[PDB]
Amino acid sequence: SMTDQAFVTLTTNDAYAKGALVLGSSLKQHRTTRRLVVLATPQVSDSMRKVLETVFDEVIMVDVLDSGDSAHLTLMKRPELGVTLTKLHCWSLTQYSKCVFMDADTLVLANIDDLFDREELSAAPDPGWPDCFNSGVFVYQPSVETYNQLLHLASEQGSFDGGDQGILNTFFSSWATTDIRKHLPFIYNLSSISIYSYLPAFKVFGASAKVVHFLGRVKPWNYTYDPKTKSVKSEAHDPNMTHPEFLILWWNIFTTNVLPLLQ
Amino acid sequence: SMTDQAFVTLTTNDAYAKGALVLGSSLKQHRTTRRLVVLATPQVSDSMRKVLETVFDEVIMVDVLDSGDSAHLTLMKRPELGVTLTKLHCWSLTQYSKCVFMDADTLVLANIDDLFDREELSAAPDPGWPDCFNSGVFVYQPSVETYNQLLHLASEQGSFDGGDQGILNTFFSSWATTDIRKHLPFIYNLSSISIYSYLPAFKVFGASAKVVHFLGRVKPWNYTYDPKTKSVKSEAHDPNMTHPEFLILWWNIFTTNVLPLLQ
Ligand SMILES: *[C@H]1O[C@H](CO)[C@@H](O[C@H]2O[C@H](CO)[C@@H](O[C@H]3O[C@H](CO)[C@@H](O[C@H]4O[C@H](CO)[C@@H](O)[C@H](O)[C@H]4O)[C@H](O)[C@H]3O)[C@H](O)[C@H]2O)[C@H](O)[C@H]1O
Ligand SMILES: *[C@H]1O[C@H](CO)[C@@H](O[C@H]2O[C@H](CO)[C@@H](O[C@H]3O[C@H](CO)[C@@H](O[C@H]4O[C@H](CO)[C@@H](O)[C@H](O)[C@H]4O)[C@H](O)[C@H]3O)[C@H](O)[C@H]2O)[C@H](O)[C@H]1O
Ligand SMILES: O=c1ccn([C@@H]2O[C@H](COP(=O)(O)OP(=O)(O)O)[C@@H](O)[C@H]2O)c(=O)[nH]1
Ligand SMILES: O=c1ccn([C@@H]2O[C@H](COP(=O)(O)OP(=O)(O)O)[C@@H](O)[C@H]2O)c(=O)[nH]1
Ligand SMILES: [Mn+2]
Ligand SMILES: [Mn+2]
Repeated sequence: SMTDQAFVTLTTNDAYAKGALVLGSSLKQHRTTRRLVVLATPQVSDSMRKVLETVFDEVIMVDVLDSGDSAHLTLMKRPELGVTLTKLHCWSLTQYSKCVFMDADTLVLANIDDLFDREELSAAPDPGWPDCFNSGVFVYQPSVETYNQLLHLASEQGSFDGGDQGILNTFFSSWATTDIRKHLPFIYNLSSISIYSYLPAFKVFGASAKVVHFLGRVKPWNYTYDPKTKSVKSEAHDPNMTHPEFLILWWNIFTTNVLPLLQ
Repeated sequence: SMTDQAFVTLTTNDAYAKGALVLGSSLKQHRTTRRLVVLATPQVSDSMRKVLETVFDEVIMVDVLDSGDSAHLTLMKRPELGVTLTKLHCWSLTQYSKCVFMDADTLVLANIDDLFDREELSAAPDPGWPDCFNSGVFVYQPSVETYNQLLHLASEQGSFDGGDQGILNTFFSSWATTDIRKHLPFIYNLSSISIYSYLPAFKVFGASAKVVHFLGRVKPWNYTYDPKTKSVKSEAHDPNMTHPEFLILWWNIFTTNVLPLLQ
């Protein structure tokens, strides 16, 4: 139990808000004892903000922070991710002593309140460059000092990837080489890249997954789902469908717990 | 150092021998002070063994160890990797107190003799599942005990991937959670996936690469190289041509340093 600790997510629009709602629903499903917070920006509709208030204990309105870094963003073919600097506001939440930030395209599969035993900055490795942590799940300590240091670093130097992950890795640069306890097990941030790349590892380690991360351009809410049979249509060359269990769980939670609040 | 430590590689045939020759040449180029050893099996031709003897300090003939694990191997679409259990013979080399095993599809870009400061088992994370180490570059201590333990585990339980990496990760299972000094920086084993997946990270960290690993089915020696222009032909869908400088370096060393030894 912890009144002064929270899970925190971010949505800048109504599309990612569907993700945030499924994430928050999943944290409730697995009996979290912590608070649930969502950072939301003005593009989130008034009606959607009210729906977010049913799942989250706090809906906190913040300003969009945008890197404007088209060079690095287009490099990744993710031109829309400049607005992920808005994550930095999570450090302003000094009403909490410790928080876990989770991307709105994540989904909880088991209680993960034991993340609160960790200290800032604890994160899992990124499969794309595993000496960087993935910033979709991380344990941090709100601080007006750290907040301002990060804003300043972002303003002066920007981010090596145009989003929050580059700047967070640069700021928390000791991660790869210092304090193995700050390496969250990969099962706390299992990104589908690893769901499909080294299938033997998934086969032996994947059932222990605590959090799945639907990293990449096509998000769960972009699929066509049939609730009668519980199937999605898959583009003839779609990776996420290696182990579609996770996407179907996303859609079952959305269909049962969230969609009826929206339409 | 001089006499009692070694880099060790493996080739079961004359194709991967071209890899071992380029690797060994690269280790000499960057002025290693350690011994160079290659494990070779009977499929390696007599003429190729003689060429290997011009680059390596010793060619050690060993028996092929084959998992026969079609199920796990076909699952990775690498049905030929059952013979990678032959790597386990590296622990039999008790003429050395400490060694670095390197896959025959690796290439050294800088002196990496400081690896001998590390202790068994030190290895870099695997991008496919980064709580596993990649077994293409690892620091180990030869031991008749460890050798026999590994052979026995392979005989009785096999490997989760049908190759050496699964069994090595299973045996050395503390790697992800214990002793951060046994995490080699990813620059000591910079593999394919990561050269093309998270391009911004390569752009800021890739210049520091010490070892490139041509992981995957298409090996450098399977490309068609034109020495006049210094280009390769690529199949229109080849991700590893995003940053082709490593492949061309491989071919430059092959063409300039290895080819004269094959006369
Ligand atoms: C298999 O599927 C995937 C998705 O189509 C493909 O993977 C490629 O595309 C991903 C980008 O969509 C790459 O992931 C890298 O880049 C991401 C950002 O674009 C990283 O995401 C992280 O960083 C952002 C921005 O700073 C943060 O806001 C996020 O919270 C955080 O997750 C990701 O870590 C990084 O690895 C991937 O490398 C590409 O390979 C692949 O092509 C398909 O075959
Ligand atoms: C981009 O190209 C890459 C090629 O690198 C594609 O990657 C896929 O295919 C790889 C295998 O060819 C996958 O790598 C995984 O499996 C390898 C074995 O097949 C692993 O290699 C390691 O294990 C072997 C066997 O035990 C050892 O002998 C080796 O020394 C060791 O390197 C590798 O670690 C593991 O990640 C990759 O994950 C696949 O995604 C990719 O599809 C293209 O898009
Ligand atoms: O237009 C956007 C893009 C991103 N996000 C937030 O930023 C996070 C990181 O982006 P995303 O998960 O798309 O990046 P990926 O993990 O695919 O690299 C999302 O999960 C959301 O919380 C957002 O609110 N609006
Ligand atoms: O037919 C083979 C296949 C593999 N190897 C050896 O085993 C290593 C691992 O195989 P590979 O590098 O092809 O696996 P990858 O790194 O691509 O997954 C090689 O580098 C070689 O040293 C070999 O000698 N003969
Ligand atoms: Mn994400
Ligand atoms: Mn290899």
